[PDB]
Formats: sequence, structure tokens, C-alpha cells
Amino acid sequence: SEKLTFKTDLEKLEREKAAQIGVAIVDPQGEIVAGHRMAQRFAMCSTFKFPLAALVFERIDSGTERGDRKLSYGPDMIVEWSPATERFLASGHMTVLEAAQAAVQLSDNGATNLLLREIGGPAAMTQYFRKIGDSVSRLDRKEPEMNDNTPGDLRDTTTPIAMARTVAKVLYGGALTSTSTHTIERWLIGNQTGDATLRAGFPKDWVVGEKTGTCANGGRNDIGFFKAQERDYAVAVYTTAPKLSAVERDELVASVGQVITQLILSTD
Ligand SMILES: *C(=O)[C@@H]([C@@H]1NC(C(=O)O)=C(S[C@@H]2CN[C@H](C(=O)Nc3cccc(C(=O)O)c3)C2)[C@@H]1C)[C@@H](C)O
Ligand SMILES: [Ca+2]
Repeated sequence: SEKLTFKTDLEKLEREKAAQIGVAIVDPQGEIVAGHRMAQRFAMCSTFKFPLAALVFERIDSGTERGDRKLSYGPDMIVEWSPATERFLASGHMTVLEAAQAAVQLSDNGATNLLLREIGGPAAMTQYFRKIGDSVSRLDRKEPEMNDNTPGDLRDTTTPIAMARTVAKVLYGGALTSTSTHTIERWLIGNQTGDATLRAGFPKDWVVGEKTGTCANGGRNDIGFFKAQERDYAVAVYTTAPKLSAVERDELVASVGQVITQLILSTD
């Protein structure tokens, strides 16, 4: 059983690394392919920036937002890890699209907060989840507090299965226009922060796009999609490994990528 090997290999990682690993892989329609702790809640941390960008694109598609609109800000908007926001600070603004791309591809926190305000805050982000059929994911705070990952806290959480299904809805389920879907796909492929995580564990001929997250108390996450030949999948990986170093957490997520690969390659 290839899925039994998948489960056993994840459990070996959990045991050896003192970690918890939540995984869901779904097909484009949200049907479950495989998972582990699929419905356990984990902090989203920076992975929510992908759904945030989808919300922004939904508004651009609708006409309630414009991609080129200039969002003015001052130094008050700069928070820890805001590389693009810092560079654009002197100019005085970033456009909606510039900010969204920085949030997705650099995990820029200042850019994330800039957008959060424009779309209606954590309440509005949560309403977007509900709109697209995700009754589970919730945003309660902005940057940086949403990354606290206090044990047991249900604020700012999702589950692997809820998030994988949200990814599939956005990329394959018609949530966005064809143009906006293509753009957000390319942004995920071109992400600058995920070279050592999930995609490091996937075959080099698979098309992979993802959004990473790192939060306190040992959280390391990676969500997105992969295309293995003609077959498209959505995937969400959330891990908690308090006793690993940062490099080791990256390697853990890459290891999960290899376990996913072994399953996908053995089931075709
Ligand atoms: C979201 O969880 C969190 C911020 N996001 C991430 C993250 O994982 O996304 C981080 S951590 C850090 C900031 N940018 C990092 C990076 O160095 N990317 C990268 C690029 C090239 C090579 C490597 C490597 O292997 O060394 C890493 C990832 C950030 C805490 C919050 C703040 O929003
Ligand atoms: Ca200011």
C-alpha cells in the first residue's frame, strides 16, 4: 500500500524529529488524494498571504479594486521583514499589485498589512474564506501578532484539508478569472522564499508553486500546487517542530515533499 508507506514515513519523521506534520493533497475539485492530521488545526502564519492575494484578485476581477491603485504609507507601516516596503518607502507608495506580489513572493509583512487594511481587515479576510466555501480558516490579527502560534490557540488557524481545498478553489475551481488565475499561479512558481522547503523535495520536472510560512514555537508551513505531468494537485503542509533548528525545519518540509513524491509516483 503506497498510502500506508506514506503514513508510515510521515510518522517516522514525526517520531524522529519530535514534530507534528499536517498534510492534505487534493485533486482540482477538492477530492482527497492523501493526508495526515488533515483536520488538525495549525497556525497559518505567512501562508494566509496566498488567500489574501486571491481576495485582492477577486476584487480586481470584480472592479471593486484596481491593481494599479497607489497605496500611500509612511514608516509606521514598516514591520519586521518588510524588504519591498522598505525599498519603496521613500517613493511613498506601493500599488495594490506591487504589494500583493511582495506579500506572496517575499512574504513582505508591511505589504501584507497595507493590503489587509484596504480589503477590510482580518474580519474581511475571514469573510472571503467563508465566501469560497472554507468554513474553517480564520484570520483574527494582523502582522506580526498573527504569527504568535500560542499552543492550543485557534486564532489565525486553518487545517491542512481546509487550506488545500481553498488552494484548489482558487487555482482550479473558478474563483478567479483566467487571467488572474494565471497571474497568481506564476507568482507562486516565482516565489523567492521556498527554495529549501517543499519544492526542494519534488522532482525537477514537476511544475510547483507555493507560499511558505514560519512562525514561533516551531511552525514551518508550505502550501500551493504541483503538476506531475498532466495531473494537477493542491497541497497544504503545516508542521510544528519546536526542538529543530531553522535549517532542520526547512529540511523537514523538504522531506515531506519527498514523501509526497513517492506516493504520487507510485500511484500512477
Ligand atoms: C510568515 O510566516 C512570516 C514570514 N514568512 C516567512 C516565510 O517562511 O515565509 C518568513 S521566514 C524568511 C523570510 N524570508 C525568508 C527567506 O530567507 N527566504 C529564503 C530565500 C532564499 C534562500 C533561503 C534559504 O534556504 O536559506 C530562504 C524566509 C517570515 C518570518 C511572517 C513574518 O509573516
Ligand atoms: Ca508613519
